[PDB]
Amino acid sequence: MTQERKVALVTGASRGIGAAIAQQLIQDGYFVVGTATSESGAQKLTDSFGEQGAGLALDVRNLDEIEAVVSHIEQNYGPVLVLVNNAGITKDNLLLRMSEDDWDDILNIHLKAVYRLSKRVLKGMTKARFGRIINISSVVAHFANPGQANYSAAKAGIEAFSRSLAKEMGSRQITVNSVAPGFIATEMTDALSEDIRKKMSDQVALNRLGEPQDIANAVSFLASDKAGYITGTVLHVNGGLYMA
Amino acid sequence: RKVALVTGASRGIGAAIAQQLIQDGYFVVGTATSESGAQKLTDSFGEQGAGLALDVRNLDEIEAVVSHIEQNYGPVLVLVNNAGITKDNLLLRMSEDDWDDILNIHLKAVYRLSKRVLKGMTKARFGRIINISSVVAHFANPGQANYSAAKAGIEAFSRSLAKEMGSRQITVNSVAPGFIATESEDIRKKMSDQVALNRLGEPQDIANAVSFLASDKAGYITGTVLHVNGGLYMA
Amino acid sequence: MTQERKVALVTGASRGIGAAIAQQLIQDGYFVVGTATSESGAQKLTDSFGEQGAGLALDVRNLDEIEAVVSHIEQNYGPVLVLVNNAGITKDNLLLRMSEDDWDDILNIHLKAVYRLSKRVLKGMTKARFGRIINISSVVAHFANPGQANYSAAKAGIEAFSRSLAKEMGSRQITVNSVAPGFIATEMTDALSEDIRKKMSDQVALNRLGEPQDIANAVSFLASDKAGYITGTVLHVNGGLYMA
Amino acid sequence: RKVALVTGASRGIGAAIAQQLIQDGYFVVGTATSESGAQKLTDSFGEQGAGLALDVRNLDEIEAVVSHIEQNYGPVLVLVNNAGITKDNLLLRMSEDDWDDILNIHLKAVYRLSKRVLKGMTKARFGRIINISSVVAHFANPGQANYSAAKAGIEAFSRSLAKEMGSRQITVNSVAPGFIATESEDIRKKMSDQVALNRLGEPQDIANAVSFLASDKAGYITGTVLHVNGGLYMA
Ligand SMILES: NC(=O)C1=CN([C@@H]2O[C@H](COP(=O)(O)OP(=O)(O)OC[C@H]3O[C@@H](n4cnc5c(N)ncnc54)[C@H](OP(=O)(O)O)[C@@H]3O)[C@@H](O)[C@H]2O)C=CC1
Ligand SMILES: NC(=O)C1=CN([C@@H]2O[C@H](COP(=O)(O)OP(=O)(O)OC[C@H]3O[C@@H](n4cnc5c(N)ncnc54)[C@H](OP(=O)(O)O)[C@@H]3O)[C@@H](O)[C@H]2O)C=CC1
Ligand SMILES: NC(=O)C1=CN([C@@H]2O[C@H](COP(=O)(O)OP(=O)(O)OC[C@H]3O[C@@H](n4cnc5c(N)ncnc54)[C@H](OP(=O)(O)O)[C@@H]3O)[C@@H](O)[C@H]2O)C=CC1
Ligand SMILES: NC(=O)C1=CN([C@@H]2O[C@H](COP(=O)(O)OP(=O)(O)OC[C@H]3O[C@@H](n4cnc5c(N)ncnc54)[C@H](OP(=O)(O)O)[C@@H]3O)[C@@H](O)[C@H]2O)C=CC1
Repeated sequence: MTQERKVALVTGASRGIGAAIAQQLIQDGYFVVGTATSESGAQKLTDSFGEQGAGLALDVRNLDEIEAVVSHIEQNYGPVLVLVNNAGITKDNLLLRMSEDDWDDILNIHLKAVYRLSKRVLKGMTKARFGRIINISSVVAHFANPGQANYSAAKAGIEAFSRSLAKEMGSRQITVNSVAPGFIATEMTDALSEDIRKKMSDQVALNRLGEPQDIANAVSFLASDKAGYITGTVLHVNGGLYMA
Repeated sequence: RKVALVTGASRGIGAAIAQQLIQDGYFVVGTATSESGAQKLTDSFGEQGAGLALDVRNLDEIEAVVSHIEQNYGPVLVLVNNAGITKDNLLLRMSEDDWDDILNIHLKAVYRLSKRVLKGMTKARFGRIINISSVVAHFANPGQANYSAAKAGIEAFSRSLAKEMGSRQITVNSVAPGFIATESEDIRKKMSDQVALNRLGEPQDIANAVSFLASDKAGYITGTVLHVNGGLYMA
Repeated sequence: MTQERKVALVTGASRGIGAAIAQQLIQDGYFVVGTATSESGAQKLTDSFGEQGAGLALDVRNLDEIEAVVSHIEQNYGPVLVLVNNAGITKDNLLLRMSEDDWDDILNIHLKAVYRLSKRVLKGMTKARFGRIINISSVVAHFANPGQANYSAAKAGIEAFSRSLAKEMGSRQITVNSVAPGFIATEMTDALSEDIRKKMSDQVALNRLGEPQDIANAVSFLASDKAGYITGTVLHVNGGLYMA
Repeated sequence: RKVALVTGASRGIGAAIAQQLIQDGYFVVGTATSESGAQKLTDSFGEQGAGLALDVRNLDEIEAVVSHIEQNYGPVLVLVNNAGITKDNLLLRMSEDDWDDILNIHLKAVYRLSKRVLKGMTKARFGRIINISSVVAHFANPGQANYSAAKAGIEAFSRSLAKEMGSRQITVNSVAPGFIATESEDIRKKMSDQVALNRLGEPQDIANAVSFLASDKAGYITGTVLHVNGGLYMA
């Protein structure tokens, strides 16, 4: 077999925003490698992507796994020319109850992972004189939320990292951007009550929660030639929940 | 087709926006300051658009133009405020006329045209207002206090209006171009040296950003500034 | 008589924030000219300031009055070396009901006035190689409020103007800054209900409305030598209502 | 007197902050990475402060130092997180150690020390946490991705904590210095050319900003970044 499409890597593609991003990038014409934290989840991704992608197990907290996954992609499918850092979790707590592990795990899964994966894909993107690094941030990197000091610090750090890397890599036509979702309908919000979803949508100028596909549409735009002169920015997709 | 109105569509950014929105499937009314320019617009757009003369400083012309569009083509459901000029000067040499003309052509025009299209957009429960701003509304440039004030005002206006109209599914956004190629060689290099991507942009880059915002792919984006400056300024 | 103190001009000093600013600048050692829209209001200012200031009538919508007032100050008290643009009103309306006059009056009173007064005091500040221009903005130049498109546009324009002028005048050691108040207790908020003031304070991290003196303290800081390396900024004084 | 804790008070910005807070009426505990540096701090502060050795990378030392202050001087009611270093490199040459050390010394230290002082500030219904950031958290600089990420993270941390602690009248703010004179002549001119005020700043400018934020004159300011950069970067 042959693999002639440009390769996109989407971390945490099992569901919701990550799944929508991965499927959209497939529709756009990429060969998409998506990751999950378990081999079973990776196999589910393989099944969903069919012959235009692949699922791989990855814990983004571990440098050896990051390096092994990117090496596998390079050896089997091609250079990673679109990297979407989407994998994440939250470990919320007011600071007085935020443990060392609460802090470290979130910083490692979000910010350190962005540093490690971006560094690891630079050589191939430089070689191609083409690259897209698209980091999933959050509205709370801008509009502070009590109980999420770790998550907010990590996402804001990601945005500043992205500015630095955009400056370092711009001459090679590699763009580095962040997408900041607002209130997006996921399993989590599905689990909330109707009244609380209404409280949330009342804060949104467009008067509704967003959908994973809205984030996918933003990522797809940034990954395309239609955004070749956009780098070092935050693309806010929050329905007017936060305006800058 | 849905009707888009693009002011100052004669050349450069405006012309690229108008042509892209035609490609996207809109019927595009583009405007120029003269009947001759309007006719050239009509000729380029063919059966997918129309050219009209409009000085955006004049409220009567704004109302006549929008009424004409409503009577002949349909409600204005995409409004792109692109028309503009500069009258640069250090503040000590910036006259009342230099200030007022820039504020009127940019900010007042945005107020007047947005107000005039609200009714049709409200009826349709669909709308795109896309205002052309500038990097200098963020990264200040000596000699452009009037232009900078007007564009920043446009961005704040857009946030307020986005809040007012969001429930009706009308989005209001700004696109802020950086250094875009218009026409000065060693100086060009100075400009490109400030850009992370190490080159000047093209009108089509701005057209692509506007096309994105005007489409269903941006239906959950409102009240934002989309910077298209190659890393010249990073927010 | 003699007038040896540096001269500060505070527009709209009759009450609230402007009155607190004017009195604080007097306490700091300035000779303070404050303005009101009527001769009676100007006389009240003269009475409050005593022999360390003066009250003058000024409608900031009129260039001839601006030029006459600054000329009077220069001829009677000294060059305006601290300018605080505080005068203002609101004319709120959703855009569909916002008239041409609603728009124009607000833009003229806020933004055009800042342009005119700043331009008029530049020569004296340049001559002194010292200057402070301090523009009163608003949190709504950042956090959008429906019904205030004119006021928001004007204050945001003022902030951008201030950046431009800061760049133009920095070599002469003239600083140009804005102070953005949040919810400050004034006659207007006094006229609101207790329940609505509680609704407001609930949005504020510090859980209370501010006081005019908080704004005065910010202006006093920026006008002093303790802020000689601060220019082109917005100093937010809103108790955490809006964080940037 | 109320007790202020200033990390990295040996020289420059930290030393200026510590001396200014002494002048303001605080009892200042300043820290250094060695017992000798701590002794020099003790000597300079005299009867208005004390010097202690502290590596902010080590949680045990943080807890021992704050406990010692509580047992000997009083609750820490002003915390200034100033200690830091740089380990610059383009990302392709930035090692895991270069990244981790900077993140730990800046951001992790801010998390740990802020957490450790919350109880005393909550009891007093008074507190000032003032974190030293940098212009490069806003205006990116090649080679400083780690430093930039850490300082931006500190600013977002500060906003979150300001929301958590505001009801108790504890403010949490950042001060972002620009180009501040430390120690390279024609290059100095390049730096000053980027500054609207056309000169490098001094440590005392940063001390003045911190002194303002730590005082009653800033009791309604929380969750902000106070830029002190002479117009190098305008927000
Ligand atoms: N959800 C929302 O409403 C919002 C989300 N965001 C951000 O967008 C992204 C999407 O969030 P969400 O849609 O909630 O994604 P989900 O929480 O729905 O699923 C998260 C994904 O991350 C993966 N993941 C979790 N921990 C690790 C790890 N240690 N190593 C590798 N992969 C891991 C999971 O793998 P597995 O499937 O095996 O668990 C899963 O694929 C996140 O970065 C989040 O911060 C921002 C704003 C709003
Ligand atoms: N060009 C650039 O590099 C950058 C431009 N921008 C902004 O992008 C937009 C496009 O810039 P640019 O392409 O230079 O366009 P201009 O600002 O030069 O605008 C020219 C167009 O506007 C029309 N126009 C001028 N005055 C009026 C008026 N009073 N009423 C109606 N139409 C008027 C002209 O009509 P006619 O053809 O008849 O003269 C022409 O179609 C502007 O808002 C500009 O400020 C932002 C940053 C960079
Ligand atoms: N009040 C608040 O809570 C907030 C206020 N601000 C801003 O801070 C400033 C203070 O607002 P506020 O405290 O309400 O001041 P007030 O509304 O209490 O009084 C306003 C002052 O402005 C003067 N004024 C009004 N129109 C004119 C005019 N055309 N020419 C000259 N002077 C005029 C009045 O003069 P006279 O006394 O003769 O009427 C009065 O002195 C304003 O710029 C406002 O936008 C921002 C955020 C919150
Ligand atoms: N200096 C400048 O131009 C600018 C600096 N900044 C920031 O302002 C702050 C001050 O900068 P600068 O004056 O250069 O200070 P540094 O970043 O050089 O910090 C030096 C001080 O921190 C101490 N320190 C270093 N490592 C540790 C550690 N692991 N644990 C505890 N203390 C430590 C040093 O102790 P010892 O004396 O024992 O070595 C010394 O007191 C920093 O956060 C800096 O990043 C921001 C922008 C501009």
